[PDB]
Amino acid sequence: NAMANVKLLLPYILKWEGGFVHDPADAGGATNKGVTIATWKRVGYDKDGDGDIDVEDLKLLTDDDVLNRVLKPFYWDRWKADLIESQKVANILVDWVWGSGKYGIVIPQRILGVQADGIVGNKTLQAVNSADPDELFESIFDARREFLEDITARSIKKYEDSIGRKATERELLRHTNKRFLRGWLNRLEDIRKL
Repeated sequence: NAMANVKLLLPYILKWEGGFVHDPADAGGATNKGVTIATWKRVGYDKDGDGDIDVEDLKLLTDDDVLNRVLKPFYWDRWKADLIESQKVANILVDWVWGSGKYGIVIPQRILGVQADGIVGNKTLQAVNSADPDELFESIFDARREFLEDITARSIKKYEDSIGRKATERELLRHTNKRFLRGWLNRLEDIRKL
């Protein structure tokens, strides 16, 4: 009867939004900044029903403030993830909403065969927990790959339609979601490893 725990998702969110790593204490404990794949409200995000939580820069808050004031109330609890019994299922659903907003509810609702109304009610939660956790995680993972590829293909199409010709690779990396796709997919793959 173990429930998913938001605390286990937090390090993953912080890792990729911040790009920080810390030296251990006896080396001086320096915070070092490197590869960053920040997705908060950035990945084809639909803000409808998100509560309008914003901060100037997540990197300037404590871990506890990110957890208690942003991630748990507005994202984790939006999936009622305290009632999701599979940690990995909760992780991948909540992270989808973190990056993409309402899409991270409505697409899973379609996968689950429940009304895709963007509200996680009892029927949606029942469907999540009734599913085999491994099967459901993989189906969500398939759909998240599909989503990232789809918003990238559409971004490329919009741009090429606008310029009236095929874009160069340089143009696509400057002007479209192709810029972000590698990082988005790599960050997604990393969620399997929690």
